[PDB]
Amino acid sequence: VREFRRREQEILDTALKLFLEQGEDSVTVEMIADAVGIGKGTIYKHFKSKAEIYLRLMLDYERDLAALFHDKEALSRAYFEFRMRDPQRYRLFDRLEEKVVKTSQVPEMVEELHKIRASNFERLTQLIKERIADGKLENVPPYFHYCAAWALVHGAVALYHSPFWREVLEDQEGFFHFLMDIGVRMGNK
Amino acid sequence: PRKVREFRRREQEILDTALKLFLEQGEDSVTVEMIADAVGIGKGTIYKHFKSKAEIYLRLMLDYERDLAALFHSDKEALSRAYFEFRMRDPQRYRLFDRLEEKVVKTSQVPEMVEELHKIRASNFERLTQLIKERIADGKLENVPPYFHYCAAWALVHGAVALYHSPFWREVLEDQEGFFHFLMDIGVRMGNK
Repeated sequence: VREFRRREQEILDTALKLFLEQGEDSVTVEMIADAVGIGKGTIYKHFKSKAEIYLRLMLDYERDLAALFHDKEALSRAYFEFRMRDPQRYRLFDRLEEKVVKTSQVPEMVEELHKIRASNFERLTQLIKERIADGKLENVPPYFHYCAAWALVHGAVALYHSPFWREVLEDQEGFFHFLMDIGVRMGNK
Repeated sequence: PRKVREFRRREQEILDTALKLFLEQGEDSVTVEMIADAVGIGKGTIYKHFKSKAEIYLRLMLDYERDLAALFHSDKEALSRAYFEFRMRDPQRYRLFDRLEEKVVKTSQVPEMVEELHKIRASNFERLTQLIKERIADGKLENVPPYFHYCAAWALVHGAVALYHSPFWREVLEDQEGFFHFLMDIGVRMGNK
């Protein structure tokens, strides 16, 4: 069971690494096995298909997001750090929405992904409502704040893919904490 | 002089009509012939203004860069508010200009206008960063590298445009003028000391 659980996480970790390096469409299950160091059938014990790996990566991501919500200012900062690190993975998951999530592939896992996304959406909304009630955020509809947070994250991901970022902007790590601070502070009363 | 006034007024009608057809049907579907027929003019006439669609594309982008330049030639807090209003007005044109960057700017089409475009963009970059530096010096913005504020402003605009295009988000936000102003506030206030 140790063998199973430890190897499984290594599958997922290698699979994501290959996806971001080479494009998810070019990466087969064959290739993930070679990189981990196991054979083909050893993988099928874990994931019946690459779509199962796709959904498991997204499911694990939503569960890490859920575990964040279990002080509110520190929480809001951690939420922006979580969303904004690994921009390449974020962009991979958006492609997966059209390619796998909006299809009949692995329906059991897709059903489970919708459910935890809806509960995570309600968790963020509840944080917003609490920070309005504390006087931290401006008293506007909570979806003003939710959409503003979606926009900052989405624009930040595009920024990290932009030729200006790659080549002109120097202190990228200092910038990162600057943008997280911006997220915590936007909409402040 | 009347002849110059009328030739220009027609030129603007062609550009206003072209942009409207681009945003309505997708820019690849729209031909110079469709633009000329919509304005009510012939083939040869529209050729007097633009030899090709790609010239219209680049003119639309140049005119946007010239609008941005005029904005900086106007207090700085009001200016920062006007900058974000200018950038977040017409989200559909922003997304068109993003497709045009790959389709016409980063190619060998209309090389004289593209060269022009990069020079005015360089000037607009300097003008925006100058505004940031003056707001830092006036104690409005945190004293961090000016390119931090520039990139934050780039991210907010880009995501706000994406917001307006996602089908999930148009329904969650019923109040579109109210939200836009909340977003305006956010832009002016972000990076504040």
